[PDB]
Amino acid sequence: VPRGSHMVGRLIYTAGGYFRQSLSYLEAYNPSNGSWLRLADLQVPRSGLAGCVVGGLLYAVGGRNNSPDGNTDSSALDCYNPMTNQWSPCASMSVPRNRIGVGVIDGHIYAVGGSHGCIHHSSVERYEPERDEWHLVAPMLTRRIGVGVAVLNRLLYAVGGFDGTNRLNSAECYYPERNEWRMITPMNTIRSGAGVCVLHNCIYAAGGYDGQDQLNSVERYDVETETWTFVAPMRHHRSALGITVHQGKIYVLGGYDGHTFLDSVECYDPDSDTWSEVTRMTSGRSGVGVAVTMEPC
Ligand SMILES: CCOC(=O)/C=C/C(=O)O
Ligand SMILES: CCOC(=O)/C=C\C(=O)O
Repeated sequence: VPRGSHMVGRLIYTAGGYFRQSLSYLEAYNPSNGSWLRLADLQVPRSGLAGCVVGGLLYAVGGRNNSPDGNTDSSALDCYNPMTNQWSPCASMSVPRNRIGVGVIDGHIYAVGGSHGCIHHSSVERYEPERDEWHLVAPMLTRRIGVGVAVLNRLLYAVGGFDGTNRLNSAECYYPERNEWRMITPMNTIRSGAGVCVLHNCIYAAGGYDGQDQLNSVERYDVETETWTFVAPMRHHRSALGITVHQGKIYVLGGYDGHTFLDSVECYDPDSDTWSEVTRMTSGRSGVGVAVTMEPC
């Protein structure tokens, strides 16, 4: 469960992010010993990207390079191999997607929503690593940027976000065999840029922005009861946070609290319904991509 491949543990990788400008950092945190490693920079700076892992490879998807010399939304898919410590371009998406949400089903990467200039996407596309090919699938019922995405029981959920006019509490679910999206129970809070993940049988939505404050509240959707319930709030309000699951606990990384770009990383224990601080990143940032895979070489 803890060991992967050769004889190694798994790390929490954070890629990219934003502080003053879009960042190229790739760093990996080890919950077993508290250590941080700096790894190979992304080829192109990006905030607002998502991260995921397939076959042990780390993928960086979408985003936007906010640089003083120009701002460029990204359709880019790039893959990091922990065994070589090298980034490799993959095929690009049909469209640039900043503030994207990503989920993995059946070894396939789903890219959801996001923005391209003043365009807010409802479009969705699926990537097949064995063929290095993107194909559009059915669009969402809602245009969503800053959308959180999670996978539960081989179904993909798109949660919260912003359609261009209002921040959203709505959420919806993709059924792959019917290529069909259906709305589900909305959250009890409007959230854009929330951290969205799955733990046991629930989809969590932590933090985000409700249109006037960054949030510390956290809720989770029990798919069996189709209801949202608040759990314990985080210790920091945060928006544009990184999130992932590691050994049964939820990790939230950085974000913006309305005053500071956070370096705080918090870990949620579901058994005790408590959050603790477990480390800080090397520097404060928002809009990172986060995933978990094997230790690098
Ligand atoms: C069917 C392909 O699935 C994978 O290769 C998954 C890898 C992973 O979750 O690391
Ligand atoms: C008021 C401009 O919009 C924001 O500033 C939105 C979110 C955030 O900081 O987290």
